Amino acid sequence: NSIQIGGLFPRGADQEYSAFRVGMVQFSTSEFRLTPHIDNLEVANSFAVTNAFCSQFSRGVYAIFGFYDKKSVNTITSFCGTLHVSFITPSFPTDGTHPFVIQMRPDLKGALLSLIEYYQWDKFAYLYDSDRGLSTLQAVLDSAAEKKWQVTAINVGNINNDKKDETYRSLFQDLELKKERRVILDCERDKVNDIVDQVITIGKHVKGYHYIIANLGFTDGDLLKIQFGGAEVSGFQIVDYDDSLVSKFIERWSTLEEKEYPGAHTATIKYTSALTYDAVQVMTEAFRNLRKQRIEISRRGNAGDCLANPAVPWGQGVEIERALKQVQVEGLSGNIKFDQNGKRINYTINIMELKTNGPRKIGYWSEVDKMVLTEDDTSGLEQKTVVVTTILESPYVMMKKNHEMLEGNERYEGYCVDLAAEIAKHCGFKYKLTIVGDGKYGARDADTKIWNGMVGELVYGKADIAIAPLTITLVREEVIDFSKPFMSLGISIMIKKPQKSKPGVFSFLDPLAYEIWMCIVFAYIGVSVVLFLVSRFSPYSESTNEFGIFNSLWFSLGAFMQQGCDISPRSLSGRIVGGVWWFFTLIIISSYTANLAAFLTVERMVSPIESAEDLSKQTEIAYGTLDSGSTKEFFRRSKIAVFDKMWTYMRSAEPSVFVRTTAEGVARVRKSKGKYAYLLESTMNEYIEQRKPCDTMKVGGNLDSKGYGIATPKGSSLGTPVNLAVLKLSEQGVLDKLKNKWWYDKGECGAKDSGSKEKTSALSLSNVAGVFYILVGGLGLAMLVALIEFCYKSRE
Amino acid sequence: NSIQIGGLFPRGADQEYSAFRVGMVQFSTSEFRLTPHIDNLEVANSFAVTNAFCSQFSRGVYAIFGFYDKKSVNTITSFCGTLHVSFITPSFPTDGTHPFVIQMRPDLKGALLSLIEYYQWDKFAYLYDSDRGLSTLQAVLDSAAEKKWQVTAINVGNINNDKKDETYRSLFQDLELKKERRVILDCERDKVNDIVDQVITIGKHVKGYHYIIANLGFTDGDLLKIQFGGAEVSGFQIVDYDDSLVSKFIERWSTLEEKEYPGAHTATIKYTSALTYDAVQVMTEAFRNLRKQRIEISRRGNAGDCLANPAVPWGQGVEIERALKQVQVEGLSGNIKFDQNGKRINYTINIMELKTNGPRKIGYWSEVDKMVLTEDDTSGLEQKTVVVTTILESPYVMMKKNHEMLEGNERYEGYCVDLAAEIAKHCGFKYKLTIVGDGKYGARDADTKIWNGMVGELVYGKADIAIAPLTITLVREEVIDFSKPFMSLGISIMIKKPQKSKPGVFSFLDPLAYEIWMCIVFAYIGVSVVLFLVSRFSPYSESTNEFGIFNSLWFSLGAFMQQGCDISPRSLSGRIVGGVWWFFTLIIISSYTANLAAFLTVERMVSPIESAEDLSKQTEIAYGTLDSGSTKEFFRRSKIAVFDKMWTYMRSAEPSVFVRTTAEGVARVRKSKGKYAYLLESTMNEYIEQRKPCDTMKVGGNLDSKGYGIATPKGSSLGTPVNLAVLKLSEQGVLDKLKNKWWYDKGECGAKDSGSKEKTSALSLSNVAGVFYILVGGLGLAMLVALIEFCYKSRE
Ligand SMILES: CC1=NN=C(c2ccc(N)cc2)c2cc3c(cc2C1)OCO3
Ligand SMILES: CC1=NN=C(c2ccc(N)cc2)c2cc3c(cc2C1)OCO3
Ligand SMILES: CC1=NN=C(c2ccc(N)cc2)c2cc3c(cc2C1)OCO3
Ligand SMILES: CC1=NN=C(c2ccc(N)cc2)c2cc3c(cc2C1)OCO3
Repeated sequence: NSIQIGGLFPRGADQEYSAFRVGMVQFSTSEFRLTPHIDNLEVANSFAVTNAFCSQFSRGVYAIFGFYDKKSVNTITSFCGTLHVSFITPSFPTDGTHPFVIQMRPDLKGALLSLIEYYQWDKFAYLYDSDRGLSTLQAVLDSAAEKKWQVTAINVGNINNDKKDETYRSLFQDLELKKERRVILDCERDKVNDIVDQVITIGKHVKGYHYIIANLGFTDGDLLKIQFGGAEVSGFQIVDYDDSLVSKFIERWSTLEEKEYPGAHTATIKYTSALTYDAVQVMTEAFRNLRKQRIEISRRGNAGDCLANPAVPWGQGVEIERALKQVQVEGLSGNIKFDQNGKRINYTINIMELKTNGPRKIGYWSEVDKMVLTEDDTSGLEQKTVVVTTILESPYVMMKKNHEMLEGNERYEGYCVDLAAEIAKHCGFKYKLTIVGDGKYGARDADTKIWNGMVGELVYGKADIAIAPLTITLVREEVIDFSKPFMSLGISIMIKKPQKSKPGVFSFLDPLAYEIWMCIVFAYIGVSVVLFLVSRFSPYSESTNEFGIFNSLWFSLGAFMQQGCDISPRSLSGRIVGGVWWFFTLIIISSYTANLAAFLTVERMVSPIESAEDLSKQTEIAYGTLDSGSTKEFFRRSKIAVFDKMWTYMRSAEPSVFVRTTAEGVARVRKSKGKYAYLLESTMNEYIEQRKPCDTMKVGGNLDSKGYGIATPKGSSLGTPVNLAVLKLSEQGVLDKLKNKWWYDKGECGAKDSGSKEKTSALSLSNVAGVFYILVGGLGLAMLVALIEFCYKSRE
Repeated sequence: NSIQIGGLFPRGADQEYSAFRVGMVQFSTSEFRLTPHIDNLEVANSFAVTNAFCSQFSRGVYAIFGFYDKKSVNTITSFCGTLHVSFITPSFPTDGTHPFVIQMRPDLKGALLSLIEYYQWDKFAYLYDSDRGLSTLQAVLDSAAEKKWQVTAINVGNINNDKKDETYRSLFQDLELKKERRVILDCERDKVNDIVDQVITIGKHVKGYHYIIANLGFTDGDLLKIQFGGAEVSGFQIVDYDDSLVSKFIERWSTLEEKEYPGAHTATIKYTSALTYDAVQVMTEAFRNLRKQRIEISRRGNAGDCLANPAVPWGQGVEIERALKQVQVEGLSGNIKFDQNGKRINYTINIMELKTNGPRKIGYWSEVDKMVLTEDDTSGLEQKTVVVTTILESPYVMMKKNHEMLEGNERYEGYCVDLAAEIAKHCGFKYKLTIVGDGKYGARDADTKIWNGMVGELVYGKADIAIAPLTITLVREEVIDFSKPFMSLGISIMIKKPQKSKPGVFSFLDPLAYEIWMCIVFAYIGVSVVLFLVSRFSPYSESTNEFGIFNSLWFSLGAFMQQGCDISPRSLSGRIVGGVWWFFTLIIISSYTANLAAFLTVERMVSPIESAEDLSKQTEIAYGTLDSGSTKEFFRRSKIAVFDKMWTYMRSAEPSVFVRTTAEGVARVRKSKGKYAYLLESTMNEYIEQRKPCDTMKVGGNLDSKGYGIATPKGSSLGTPVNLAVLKLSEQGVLDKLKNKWWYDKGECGAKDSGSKEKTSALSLSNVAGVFYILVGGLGLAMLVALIEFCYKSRE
């Protein structure tokens, strides 16, 4: 016996009925075929829906296919659950777990929330039409409360379409007042078409806008209107046309007679009619399985008009409902399986984007995994992070303290790190920072043609790029491509900061200079001799004055040292000598004390090297450079006279003046107590000078001029994008901001600012220790002279 | 009598033919009738045009109305010139002078260039169609060469009906390679519609784009679809529907049956049909005038064919041509006149813009006056200006060096003035800098209620806004209102910078302080007395030493002066006295010379006063404020103890310490040479302190916290917008930039650090002049003592 089924189609659903008849033709079999009796109803009218439902129920219908609306979901559910009559529908799923309702439409709320999370949306509008229920609006509000979103929900279904359908222009100005560029269209195809028309009219389909079409019919709309505006349009598709079943259906679908099959003869199919076809498949499979299980469900050709008291449900409905539940098939809408409540499970919803060349899939969504990308256009060349070989040193690449759990790009900070970050941001590639295995910047080995590991790994591609403190030079640039310099500097000489001068034993002579002391002694002898000669050549008895040669010497000594003698000249010429010597000693003593006072104030005495010219002349202070660095190669090939002199020294030095690392050079400078100097680039020298301790400074006038560049292996396609990005950074001045941050904002060396002033201390015994030694020596000498006299008269 | 005329109507010119028939009905008359013979043909085919022309000539057509194209203009012009047959056309005007061609379409090149130069365009794209001639393109290129425009001319018409594709997108992305937001559409209605459709499709109709529809049919096309995009759309209109005659025509045209007259039953008509109607008017007026002149217009029998050898013309053609030329009427397209070449003159082109509410006229263009604005709906809205009141103050409102010829606001400067006048620009007029009439910030007269110049002018409405160094205070808030203060300030005290202290007569005593000198004298007497006591009470027999009281005094004086004595104590107690006095004198002399050295090296300034209390405590210093400025009100209002003391002084002070102007106060400070002090706002104190000469300084902290604001009469509508503008400027931080530019960046008197001392220079006689006076006085005293002794023994 033929299975009598019922059809409840909405008015104007021509395509749905055409797909229904197509499914009836396709799934008809030799043993039997379903015989539907259909009525066309205004599904929004519950009274008409009930009339049709009871007309079919009294007709002997075993299962009712059809549609419902927000105004008729409840009556359909209640009648089906009370009379135990199964309802297979492609309309929107019921909010609750309603029995005897087979729901062919998958749940969209989870897919919509996952897609919103994928784009990392927090602020967005949610334009909804209430014709399919507010379940998705409730879901987005609940998930906004949970996830801290800001959702502006606007109801567009209240527009009085009976008269006009134009209030959207005033609607979108509210979004303009809220600066909402991200909008969700929870509407069916007609309403989303109207929204898109008004969006285009007011010019909001342009770059910067993003629309999500919150329905399973992304391609069923007129997407071509908004395709070229530049705004992102994305949505969900249940009918993935790139499949065997859908393609086989559509090749016949496009060739059906349009008058016989209204809505057919098109390259695309509305998802509602696709679900209608899949529902026909499901229910015919269910009935064939029921017969295959030898289950009989026949009943008499009359019913209780839905209004018998009490209700009289047949018993075999549970069997039919279970058969419908356990049906699992493959169809146009993907895998089809229902849980015990009729909700579809194991389904897949495709996520698509509307690009300039058309709408195409970007991934899919499933009940077991959320928002899985399609993995199309697979990687293999540019998804791998590039290997950046750099070197470790304080101003550019540092080891961060909490290295026990930090990762490759988080373990390191500095100028190189953030410059690489900015260059990658402009070029659009991902990266990892690695240290150079050789631990040195590398240079060619002379006469042996041996290269360090950097050249081999660059050739092999293991060293993808070298964003590192590497200097521009001709020898390297013919072997590896170099970008435009981001910093200009040169080689500088770095010496230990001199300490305060330590007084010597004979430092009491310091204020007045050696030649002045020589001439003071000579003037003393001359004054004494002239005084004696004046006083004693016949002045007309002899010895009328005490001024013999020895007494003249004693008087001259007393006058210099400002100790009044026991005798004074009484002649004119002798008094002339005395007065001029007195003037001399007054000026000299005043000069000594005034000079000493000047020196005891005002610090900062002497400096070892001034312009690296004296460095090349003097031989006590040994000086060297980094080994295998650019500076050493600079000194080899420099034909400048002073630079050639410096190279001829540095090559022939008996001890090793070179060091492997910059830290080793700084440690050698600090350890070698001022008699070593290290030639290193200006920037690192400034950084070390500003760091603590401040025991080293920069001297010399920036010997040469060189620039830092990002190294690239020869012929690499990455050479020009990094070159243009570095030029962009140089012209925009962000490099200057990084320079300020990493050098000028960390001037921790307060001694350079010279903001503090010391207090003069008491003179130490060391400052005048020499006069004590001269005093004791003279006392001993006097005793010795006295004893001699007594003995004589007693007988990069 | 009837006159036969010809018709050259393109196939598809249905509205043109309908307007022709309507004009023939309307301008019909009983005295004579026009008999049209009409051929419909492809005007782009010269063969068809010429064969129709010859067919119409063969039947003695008096004058030929019709249209032509770029491919057929020359045929018409040549045949009309050779056969002396007049041609009346609404088509594009001929590129040069041509007889027997009456042209109804006004020239657009001048209007287009005027509209371009009104928007101050200098870089725009020019999209042109070839079907209407390249004369406009040539004029644009010539004017661009003359005026240095950048014109990107693109031949949109090159993609003809055979090359029919949606390739405009490639064109518009080509324009995006140059950032060309300004586009001119030199195309007819159809091509303009296609361009606008593609513009809307790819989102080029958004705000920031501006289009000039370069044709006389701005409003006859479909402008509605681009109306709401936000992009500016402007054009030209020859038919003004607000005119009486045009309205009378359209109120009958719109009601006429469209089935009988194609293109009728519309609220608007294409301008070409309007020119067809006016051409019928002109032709019938010309023939009426010919009849009124009784010209023998009867034709000489058979006209013959075109290809006559020689092509002898008929003589009536020149009379007919002149009659057509000298017709002057008013019709749908405004006033109608023709020059000797047939080009229309005295015409008016309406300039229109596409607003959100529809296209509207913004002006009109004529041969005599070019691009005159209509001022309708713009000349709306006491004073038509904003008379900003300022006060001449150096940091805020200076007088320009070129005051003898500068005019307007350029005579002064102001940033906040023009930011506040942005609101006036929104109102629709510029700002005018004006100096306050009484030159004072203004204050209420106490107990008399007499109103100051500001008191009246900012409440009578004579000044609708005031920008000045006018300070916020409570007394003014009850009568006027202020915006948020835009800078901070405080009342501060300004005094003359002290000069270097010149030495006094007795400045040689300065290093050691008065108490030390007193105690030195007392210690001298004590030491001398004790020495005499220990050396002269009975040693056992007295007179064994020379140390009497006078000799003891002499020895102690010599020991202090470090001048050798003649006697020495020669006893234990006496030598104890001597040694302790020697130690005293060593320390004292060293201290004197060391402190003198310290003073002569470092110069300190120490201002006479340091705080507000110093002014209150010091009575000699005369200090005052500006009269009528907010500072004087602050001193009355203040109940603070120190400020109440200051006011109780200044109120009952010596001859008036107040001044009228800031310049007067500064001149008083500089003139008083130290003993005057001026209390005024700090900002002017830093300004004047940084200016030359720097003989003034700011001393002490700010007496209070105050601020300037924008003044406004009570309840005026400008208050809220200027308050919002000030708050926005404060948030934008431009006020800080202005502060830096006007105060910090000037500098010119920057203070030096603790170093950079000037050279010491020699010690002047004044520094030691008093010691000379004491020496000479002592010498005179010694002479006096000696003479006395000789005389005695001689007998805002
Ligand atoms: C480290 C120094 N400190 N002491 C003395 C010095 C000399 C004398 C006395 N009484 C105390 C201290 C000195 C003086 C100078 C000078 C260098 C020195 C060396 O150059 C210019 O005069
Ligand atoms: C460049 C000179 N430097 N030395 C002396 C000078 C004077 C005396 C002695 N014993 C040594 C040196 C000098 C001193 C001055 C002066 C200018 C000079 C000239 O103005 C203020 O005192
Ligand atoms: C303008 C000054 N200039 N001369 C002397 C002064 C004293 C003695 C000699 N020989 C030269 C100059 C002075 C010294 C001072 C002092 C103020 C002055 C006044 O305060 C601390 O010691
Ligand atoms: C605050 C003091 N100020 N005065 C003396 C001092 C010493 C002697 C005389 N006659 C006057 C004043 C002083 C001198 C110093 C010193 C610390 C002081 C302490 O360290 C370097 O020499």
